[PDB]
Amino acid sequence: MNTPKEEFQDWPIVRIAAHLPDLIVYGHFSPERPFMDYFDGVLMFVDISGFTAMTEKFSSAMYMDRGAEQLVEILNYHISAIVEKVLIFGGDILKFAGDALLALWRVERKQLKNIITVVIKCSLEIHGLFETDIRVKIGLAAGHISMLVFGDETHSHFLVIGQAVDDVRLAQNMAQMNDVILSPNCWQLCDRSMIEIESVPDQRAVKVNFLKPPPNFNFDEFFTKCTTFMHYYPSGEHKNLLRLACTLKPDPELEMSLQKYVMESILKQIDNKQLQGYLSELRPVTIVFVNLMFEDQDKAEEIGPAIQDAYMHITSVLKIFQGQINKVFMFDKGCSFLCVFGFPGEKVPDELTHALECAMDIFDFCSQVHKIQTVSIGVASGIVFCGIVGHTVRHEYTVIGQKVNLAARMMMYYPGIVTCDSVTYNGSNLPAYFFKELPKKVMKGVADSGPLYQYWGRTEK
Amino acid sequence: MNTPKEEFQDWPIVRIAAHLPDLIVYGHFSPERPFMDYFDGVLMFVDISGFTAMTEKFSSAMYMDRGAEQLVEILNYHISAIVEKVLIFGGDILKFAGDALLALWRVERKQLKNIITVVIKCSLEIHGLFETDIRVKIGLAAGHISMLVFGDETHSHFLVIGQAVDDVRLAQNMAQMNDVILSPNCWQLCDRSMIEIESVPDQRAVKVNFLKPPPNFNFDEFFTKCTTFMHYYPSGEHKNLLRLACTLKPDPELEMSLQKYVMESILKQIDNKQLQGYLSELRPVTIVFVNLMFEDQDKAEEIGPAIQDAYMHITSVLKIFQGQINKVFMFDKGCSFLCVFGFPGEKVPDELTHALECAMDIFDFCSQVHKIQTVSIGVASGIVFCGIVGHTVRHEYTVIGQKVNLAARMMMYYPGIVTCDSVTYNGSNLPAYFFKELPKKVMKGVADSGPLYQYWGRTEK
Amino acid sequence: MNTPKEEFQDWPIVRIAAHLPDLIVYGHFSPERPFMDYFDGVLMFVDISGFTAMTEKFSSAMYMDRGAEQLVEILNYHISAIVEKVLIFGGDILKFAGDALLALWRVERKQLKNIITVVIKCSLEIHGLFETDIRVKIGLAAGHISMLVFGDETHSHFLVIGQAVDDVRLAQNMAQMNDVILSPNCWQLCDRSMIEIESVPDQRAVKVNFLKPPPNFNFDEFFTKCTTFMHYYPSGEHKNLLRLACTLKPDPELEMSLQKYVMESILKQIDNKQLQGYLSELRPVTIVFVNLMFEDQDKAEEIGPAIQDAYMHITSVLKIFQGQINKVFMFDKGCSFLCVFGFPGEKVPDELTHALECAMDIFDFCSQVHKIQTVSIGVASGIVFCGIVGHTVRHEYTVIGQKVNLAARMMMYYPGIVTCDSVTYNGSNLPAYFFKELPKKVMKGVADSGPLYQYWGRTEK
Repeated sequence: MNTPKEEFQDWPIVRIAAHLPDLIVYGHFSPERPFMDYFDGVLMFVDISGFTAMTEKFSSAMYMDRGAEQLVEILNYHISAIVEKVLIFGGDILKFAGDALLALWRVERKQLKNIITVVIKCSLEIHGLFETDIRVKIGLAAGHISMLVFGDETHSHFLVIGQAVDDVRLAQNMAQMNDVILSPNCWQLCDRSMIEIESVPDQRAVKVNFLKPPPNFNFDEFFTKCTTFMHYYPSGEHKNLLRLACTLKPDPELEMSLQKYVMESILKQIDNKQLQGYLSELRPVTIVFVNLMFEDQDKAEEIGPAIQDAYMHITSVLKIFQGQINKVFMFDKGCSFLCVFGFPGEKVPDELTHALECAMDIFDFCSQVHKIQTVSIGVASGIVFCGIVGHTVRHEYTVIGQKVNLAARMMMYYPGIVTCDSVTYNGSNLPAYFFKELPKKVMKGVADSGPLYQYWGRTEK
Repeated sequence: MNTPKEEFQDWPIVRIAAHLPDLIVYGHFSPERPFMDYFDGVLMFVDISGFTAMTEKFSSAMYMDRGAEQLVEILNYHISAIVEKVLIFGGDILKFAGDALLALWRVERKQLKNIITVVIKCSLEIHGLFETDIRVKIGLAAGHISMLVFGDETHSHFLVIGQAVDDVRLAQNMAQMNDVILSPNCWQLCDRSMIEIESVPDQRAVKVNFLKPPPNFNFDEFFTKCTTFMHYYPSGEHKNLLRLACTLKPDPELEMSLQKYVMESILKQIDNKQLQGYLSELRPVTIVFVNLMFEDQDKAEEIGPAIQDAYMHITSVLKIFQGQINKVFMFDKGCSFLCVFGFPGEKVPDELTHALECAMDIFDFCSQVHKIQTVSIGVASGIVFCGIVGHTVRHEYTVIGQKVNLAARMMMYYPGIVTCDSVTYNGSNLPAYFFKELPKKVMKGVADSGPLYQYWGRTEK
Repeated sequence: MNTPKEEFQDWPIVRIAAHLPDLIVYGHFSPERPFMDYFDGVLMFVDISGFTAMTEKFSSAMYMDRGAEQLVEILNYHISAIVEKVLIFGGDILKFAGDALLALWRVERKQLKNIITVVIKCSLEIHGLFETDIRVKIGLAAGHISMLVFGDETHSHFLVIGQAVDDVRLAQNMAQMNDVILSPNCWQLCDRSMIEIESVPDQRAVKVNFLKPPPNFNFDEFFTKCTTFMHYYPSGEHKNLLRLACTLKPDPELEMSLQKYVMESILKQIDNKQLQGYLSELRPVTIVFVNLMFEDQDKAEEIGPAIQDAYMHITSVLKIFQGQINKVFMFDKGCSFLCVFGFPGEKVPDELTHALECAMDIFDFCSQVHKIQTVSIGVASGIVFCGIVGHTVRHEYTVIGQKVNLAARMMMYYPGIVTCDSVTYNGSNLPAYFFKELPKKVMKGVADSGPLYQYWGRTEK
């Protein structure tokens, strides 16, 4: 009697799970919104802005109308290598953005010390991929972490929150290229016998100079011991897979839950109802970047309902014009929604006027939400790269480009108001007294932004 | 000198062969119609109505417009497991329907006894897949079997005919969930030392309680002996494949013959000229279910020409409105054609009026065909699931849904007339005196059908 | 720590490299046009006109509208087997046409003798594939070879030039089916102890009767020695691949260079922005076959600038009507451009008039190019097969059909003028005095061509 080799792991549920971390795939939590949970872990923030800054080169006519295709190819080649390292070291990739990937090792508190060593080693091997002009910067943090899941009956989003999340970003912003920077708490919790550090000026974070373990240390055996505490590390019959999630079987109630995190156009591709290459494009869009600041952004029990309330209103406003939420994340200050008008063939006429009117609606509503202290919205319009970025087994749809960066910086450097770039102002054709021409500010990563404006709105008020 | 590994087995001919049983793939018979052949074998009928009854759940708004995709996924997950069992036990899957899969072990007469044991074991292992609310019922039969191939210059269809075919359906209809029921002849021909049975009330068919072989029996060695009589069991270099048909090489005359069994839209997908997911859908259609009853439905030499003659007329009528024949099979009573109006983007306006006019044309013509004793036609209109169901290596396009079941039951419970449901009656807008409102009958598997009608037609007559 | 198996070799750059020989893939040469280089090698010309002559059979209604699909399938089945032989024997497939594939073993001069033995053996094993009514003819040549790369900023083409290139075609034209014919120089350079030949009447080329090596010869060990001189033979970790090019990694500057050789519609498929089967079709087109004859067609330093100058003008003329250059090659006499009007959904109205006007423009301009001695252009219109022909790892878009052959023969048998077939003449509706009805000539491979015409043009002149 024959025993043919198992073949099928390419079901829709598996394809959906590529777009999500294990935190959600295996999370099994209530469908109640907001949902909050609390745990401990180590975070790795990998700054990949050296890679994503290539968007402007691939906009050149030298690329003969295949810029987007060539960009996604080269970006995924490099980003895949990072993803593989993270996954083989037992991490969970939580999110990708144009500037960063964020990864988590969730563990019981007693094991943080040893897991930090694993994550340091992983970080050093990531840097080793790129020795020899593209490099990364790594921030590490550890401690208490909160998770928030928000959404409605058809859409779900998650965030991780708290001081360790704030810390990993602060650590990464301190790093130079090639550096691994530990948060103050990470340094407090780590195994100091493993590593040599130096101080970072005006900072309690430290830089890892060397991982130099004791004479009898064996990293492979140490790692094996550490896998005891990694719930989903592929093992046994499945030790050849990068993710347990590659083994997921059809389960309609699970797929119902998971698909709510994924854009409809991505699901269309997953269902083989759209060509696999259709979402890789350089296309004109309008970015609406919404930042919500809170009295204390580390307390999920306070900021969770506020985010949910804001999200309900944002989604209703975006619905009217097929705007989408591409990403949500915590910045140093606040919770940010990266909204896009124009992307998977969702491109309405008057995209500009509508974008500004939607921004103002969002600003007005969110300003009155309990516990939201300041709302700031940046609106920028131009060509951006759109595509699924990452590895075959772990990837996400992402938007990358100067105008994304510009809208992000506008909302931080012009807090408390709705701002727009020159493309948006000029194109709207709305009367000029609906705007105010703003002072020019020098902004991180932004080379001449052009004139910027406040959207003051219809009335003098 | 290198020896790279063979790679390509994904030719169009291979893809076509997935939709067909070995009976046809390796059949090499005349292109003359009708064609009849005669042999012996064991039949397995697996009632999968417990699975296909899920259509109505996947029509829920909870499935967010991916009902069809989720349905096909979960159905193929389970049906694939059944298919694998059948194929590894050396069976030939002949046909899939919404309610059933039918499999054949063709063997010389002397080997029926031992092959029945193999098929009993297979049946028990199928039941074992599902221990722990979805289960199957299995009927087995054995004896003489006739094959009929009918069609024209561009399309071919086949059927298996005779008392063993009638028997496997009767056996399956007796079964409860989890049962394996043997036809009277199957029980007469089997190895009684292998099994313990019990009587089925008011029946000469039996239920298998246990397969309990003699103390020195070894099933793997027994099975190996039995493979001597299985012409196409994958073996040798190909013992890792589920089907020999996976090794078919390009052969234009063979492909010409095989493609005649497959719908044009399926061939479009096979030729990579249509997206692989385009045929999975919940779509409104009109089902026209035609039943032809004969004096003796076991005599292929009589019923074959009659079916051919009916088919020629059916196909001409369906052509005018892009109706398709989705399936043909033998019921307990008669030969049934499952016709569909609306499916692979074949969706004409006035689908209802035309469906009724086509049904009446078919009824009138077939009623005058020699040897056709009674014609009955059921017409029902609504949302049905359409998709390729089965395993990667053996699958068929199938239509599943309440309205398919309803049209099937109408043609059996209202014999000798053309009947239609309320959707069809109301929608046609044809004058009401073209119909007769019928008495309500309680029908198998049908919960309130709504008012039913006879299509009396244009004249009082 | 797990070590999952490398997976991804299916990047766009890899897919692009399938359409190109190693001569270009690993060529790294200047982007300056024309570019010429010089080397030595052995050439194999495999006449596959016995296969491509099947186009007319697959135009039959028996093929039910899947002629193109069935043709490409059967052609690629057989052509793949030839490709594999060539590649495992260490050859570089340079180009495919309807009539032939051309392969190269580039080696230092000292190794030509041993490489000829390898190529003879390869040729004999190719013939052995087909023992038992479809066969091939093989011509071999050896000696000095020149390469020319020409094009503009967006498109590149290459050719190999010189007496060995002229010779391999002459050798192939002498061969009967099943023959291996060596050029005079090939016979002069070969290891005569390995083979028995016979004279070819009225020719200094020879026919290989037998490869019969000395008693102690071992071909596998001989071949291993010969791989020392084969730069890109897959080896080591990659000895299971048919081409090193399967291992190419993303490299934007390399991909920029390579994509210039590939048609935009092919790149669309490569980028998963078009269905993989969309380019296999039987479609009406107009072939414009341009032949340029030179005083000496073996001197790249003379004919290179002339070809470049002609190409610049051809491309500008074709641009206006989305005509494409499908292939360029050296014939016995001259450099030929196979141009096509109508193919990857590039199908303009008045295709005929425009084709004739473009031909005349080309003729007039090229006639005045320095060093071009005679220009001849054949214009023929009808159904032709279009598709990607070859192996998964090495294939090219190709056009095949009677009208391609007819346009090719018209340009050779009616030199110095623009000629057209009856379809083109009749269809153009241009006044009849723009043409001259020509004498009928009996042409190779052409069975009744119908009336042929010269396009004299608008004025008596």
